[PDB]
Amino acid sequence: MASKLRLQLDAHASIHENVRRLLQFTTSIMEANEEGIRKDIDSEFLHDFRVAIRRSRSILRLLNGVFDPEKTAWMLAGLRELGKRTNDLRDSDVYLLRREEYTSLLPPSLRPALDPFFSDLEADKRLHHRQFCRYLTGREYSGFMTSLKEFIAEGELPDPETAPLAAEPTGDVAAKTIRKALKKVLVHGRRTGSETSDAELHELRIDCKKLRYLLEFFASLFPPKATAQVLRQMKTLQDNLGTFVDLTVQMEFLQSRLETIPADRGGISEAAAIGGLLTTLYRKREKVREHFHEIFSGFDSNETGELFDELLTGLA
Amino acid sequence: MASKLRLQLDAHASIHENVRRLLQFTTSIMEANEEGIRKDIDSEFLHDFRVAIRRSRSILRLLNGVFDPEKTAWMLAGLRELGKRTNDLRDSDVYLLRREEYTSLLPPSLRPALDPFFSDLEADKRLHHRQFCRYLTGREYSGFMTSLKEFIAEGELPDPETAPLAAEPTGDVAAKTIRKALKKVLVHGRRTGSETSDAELHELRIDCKKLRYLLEFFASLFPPKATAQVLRQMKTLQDNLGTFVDLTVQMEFLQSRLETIPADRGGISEAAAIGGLLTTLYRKREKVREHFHEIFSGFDSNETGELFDELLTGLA
Amino acid sequence: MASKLRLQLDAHASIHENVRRLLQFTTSIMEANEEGIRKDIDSEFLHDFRVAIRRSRSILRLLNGVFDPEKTAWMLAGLRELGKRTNDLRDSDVYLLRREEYTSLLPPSLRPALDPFFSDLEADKRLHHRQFCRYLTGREYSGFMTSLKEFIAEGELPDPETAPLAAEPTGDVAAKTIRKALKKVLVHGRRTGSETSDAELHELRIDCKKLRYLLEFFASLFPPKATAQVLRQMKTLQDNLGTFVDLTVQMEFLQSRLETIPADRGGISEAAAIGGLLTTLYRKREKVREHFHEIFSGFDSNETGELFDELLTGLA
Amino acid sequence: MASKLRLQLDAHASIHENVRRLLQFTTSIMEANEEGIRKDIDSEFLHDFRVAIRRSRSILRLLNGVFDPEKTAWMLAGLRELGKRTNDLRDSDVYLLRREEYTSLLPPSLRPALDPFFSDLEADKRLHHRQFCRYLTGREYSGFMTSLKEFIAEGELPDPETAPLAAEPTGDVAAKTIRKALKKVLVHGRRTGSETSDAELHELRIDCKKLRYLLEFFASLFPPKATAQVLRQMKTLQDNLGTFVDLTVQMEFLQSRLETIPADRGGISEAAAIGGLLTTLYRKREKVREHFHEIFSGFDSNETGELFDELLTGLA
Repeated sequence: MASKLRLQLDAHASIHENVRRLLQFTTSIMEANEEGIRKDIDSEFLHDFRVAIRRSRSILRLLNGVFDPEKTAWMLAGLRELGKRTNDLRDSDVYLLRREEYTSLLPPSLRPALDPFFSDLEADKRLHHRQFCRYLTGREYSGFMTSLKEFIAEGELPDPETAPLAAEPTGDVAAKTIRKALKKVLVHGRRTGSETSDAELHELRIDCKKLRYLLEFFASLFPPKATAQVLRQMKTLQDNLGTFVDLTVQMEFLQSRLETIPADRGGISEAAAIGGLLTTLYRKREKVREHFHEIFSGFDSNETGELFDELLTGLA
Repeated sequence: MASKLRLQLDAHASIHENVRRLLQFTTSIMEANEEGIRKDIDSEFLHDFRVAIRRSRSILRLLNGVFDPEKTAWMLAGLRELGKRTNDLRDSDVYLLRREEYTSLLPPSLRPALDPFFSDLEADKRLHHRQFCRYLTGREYSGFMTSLKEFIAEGELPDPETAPLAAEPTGDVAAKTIRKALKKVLVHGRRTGSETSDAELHELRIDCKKLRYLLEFFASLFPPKATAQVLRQMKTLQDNLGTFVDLTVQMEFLQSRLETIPADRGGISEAAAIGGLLTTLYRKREKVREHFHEIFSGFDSNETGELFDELLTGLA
Repeated sequence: MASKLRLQLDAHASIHENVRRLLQFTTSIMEANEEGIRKDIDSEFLHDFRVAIRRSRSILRLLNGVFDPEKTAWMLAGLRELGKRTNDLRDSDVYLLRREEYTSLLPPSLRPALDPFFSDLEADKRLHHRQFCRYLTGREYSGFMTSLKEFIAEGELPDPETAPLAAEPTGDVAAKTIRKALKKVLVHGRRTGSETSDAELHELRIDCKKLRYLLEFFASLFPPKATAQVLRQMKTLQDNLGTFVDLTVQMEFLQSRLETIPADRGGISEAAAIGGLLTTLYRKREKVREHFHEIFSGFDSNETGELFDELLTGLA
Repeated sequence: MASKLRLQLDAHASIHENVRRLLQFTTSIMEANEEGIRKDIDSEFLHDFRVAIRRSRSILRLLNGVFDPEKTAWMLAGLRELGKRTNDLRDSDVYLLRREEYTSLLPPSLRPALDPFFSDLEADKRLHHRQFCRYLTGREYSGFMTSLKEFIAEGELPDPETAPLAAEPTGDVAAKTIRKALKKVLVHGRRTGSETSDAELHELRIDCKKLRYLLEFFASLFPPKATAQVLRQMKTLQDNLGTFVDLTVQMEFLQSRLETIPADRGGISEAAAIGGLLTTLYRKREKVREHFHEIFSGFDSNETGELFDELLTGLA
């Protein structure tokens, strides 16, 4: 319930006012999810907490200059540290949720060796849940969140010589940053020759995310159909890049677990099961890679250019 | 924004009161989505409209006896007719959204023959959108929705001899129907021998949906972690059955389009492209079928039984 | 050059005479391949040596009763022992030949862990080659082969009360055993319901091999087109069963290697690579299993019945 | 029985003498297969006939200069025309043999539409068999084969100024052409960047075939183990290129049939079935393409260089 909600923004208000409203929104989502994290109700609470952090940090970087550099660095560092504090707990949840999926991919002879693997994930989950709850109930977290909400409540415009973007009308900044983000997707996707490297796809996934975040933040400035059509136009490409990277992340996680499997007889069976998963995910990922070129060429169309022009029409 | 929202229910109120609150909720979602359907903002509006209808009808059947038989039949028939009125428009949206996905599956030589296919879908979409908007702005729709909201606002309990379930406490009905729905999933899944037929999987998908709908309707009666854990336990199985049936539905749609392709030279190329999609979806669906047995056996576990017992503890 | 060569048989000679000509043929192929085995020229020499053994043993069992029971048991036991003596050497050759195939299936991160695996196979190959060459140059092998060629050169018919089939005309025995072998394929394939178990497919593969061996042994008794058409009719089914079992055998080999991987850190990486291969072969094998029912139903046709009738016409 | 047979060559005889022995061999295989083609016993007879033609033409081009230019052109043109005369008949046989394979790939709903497709192939087969038998029994074929065997029986060395290679010792020509063919595989495979184009793979398949043909022609000049090891080293790469091109050829055949399917209602169903096959073969071919880079890099190794050096040692 964090990526599905939109703000009502005034296109004529300063970008400073509207980014502060964004951060009031995302910090409210953070705090609203603490109780569910603490009570370990469901994995979705930590996920929305993380989504709010990630969108906050990404917009703060895209709109660098709306706030003073010191305050910007401070918000980015505290939010980065907070997100990193959730990584181990988030990993435990995600791979536990994949247990039956992963088990079904393997031969029957290799399925039992995953049981100790998942029991160890459950033990990790309890450890990292306790650790992150002490963090959440701690003064250092309380202090950062209190300072952050106080700062974003400060409506006075910053020094324009150190925060040059702050006083700019929201519509102007939206037009300029969305055009910039679109150009970055198109240029980078066109640069993607035949090699279709891991690095290129990883970057382009982030390029598309930045574009999406901007569209969702500024949605209320545009006719709703126009925003919705641009988001739809991006979806197949984003799904291809997202699955490619997600499979990469899963393979990186499983590879790191191989490095710390016990070097003994029970480890051998677990290693074979983990190798089976790595290999199957690898094969899946190469099929996804095979489709990237067509899907991007279909995105890089005249209709796509026209839809962004129709979106941004009448802005400067 | 219809499948993600939960009601606050009183476990001690009559089931009649709480099912009326369900229907006030689902009808409100219906009406809230009319404007977006009419303005053709995005496909999600019709989807949530349909989800609200489908969950309303399914709960009304699961809880047959909360309302008088004539009123029950009337609500089911009007909601069925309303849903069926959305089918053609919904199909146009869904297969248009699949355009780049479908195009990427085919050899380059067959991709161009899909362009007239999708232009014809777009023409269908405009036709069915105009037709469904005249329906939405019509007196017959207005009249049904007005009568339905008036009926669900009538708080007097019905004749217990013709609506025997109405006066029952909500907690009792929840316990009995969730246990019944769970038993139906387990029995039917165990009956699924090696043949793993289309009919068996289609039925079991509906069995799982009924169970899920009941859990989501009655969620607020239980500790949140307990509800969330039961829903998570079901997810991999539901995803397997859901993909199996969804691929079936897509194949049935593409098969019906083959029957009406023009019997001429341009039709030949389109038919080859449609055959390529049918065949590829078929191959995907058989791999999904291959995983059903393992995924169900993993669902049909002692932990699953224990979680439902913990969910329903203290109820009768 | 053992499975591709046919004998010229006289349909009116006794089956005893013609099975002795078969065994003179297969033993000649055995001896002709010794030099290439000894000089380790290529893997094909041991393969043809094994093919000749396997076809000899299988026909001896199918035509039980052409020879006295003691001589039959003696030939079967000596040929079985000889074949088993080639298994380790044959395995080394086969999996060494699969090295690049296997390496290409794995993620880059798992490919290096196969290098010690294949170096150990090469060491095994040299060991088992030396062992089997001492065997080949030994008196015990020389003695068995000398006794076997002397026995098959003995043209006197055996005691008909202990070898009741020996004096039967070749055409009669061909007709009866080919019809019996065909019925066994059809019955067993029809018994294969939806479970399509490993045991059923393993058996049916052998049923088809026995039928093929009989057709190839008795080929010269029939019009060449008729034999060739029956063999072609069987091919797709035999290829499906053959790949199914071959993948099973490869998985069994890789599973046995997992059991003896060192329980230490270098073993962990090798185990992951072996698990990746096992899993990928497993997935391939389930797709092959998925096609069995259609392929068998296509073999179990009226045309197939008619072709065998045309093959055997005029015989009793 | 044409690609499996080797000549005994004298390394010190002129290349002219030994290429004439090659052509006596390949023409003998051609004539030996006429009867089986005429009686339509099995598809293998036309296949070996074609293999003999293809290897004859390829060696004649690789060793251009062993014969006078006019005689070389004459042999190449007559052999090319003869091979082309077999193409339609060969296609009928090959796709008829694929009937059950192709049928098993398709959804049940599309399988019946292939029956008229294969009945039409059978009708084509009978047509092209009758046509090619009139050709085989004709004076024009008889005359060419008589002239060809007379020419290859002419042992006098040709004019060295117009056939400069003829008098060269066989060992020298073998060393030079095998080294040249190997370099051409390695250079072209290394030039294959990430694009891995259809053209590049098609060419490299032919590069590998030329190398293989030379090794098999000159096999008896080298220690048998050395030849066998070089052929084994090439096998996985040749299998990858061979499957890639074979799938391409099958797709080209099915694409050409789409162009001539009747533009009417029965054609629509057949087109969908053909499109399903095209698409499935396409997907298979892209997976094969995905493995090319690894398989080639494994072939392009130090061991491969060393094995060719050991093969050619002591030659100039």
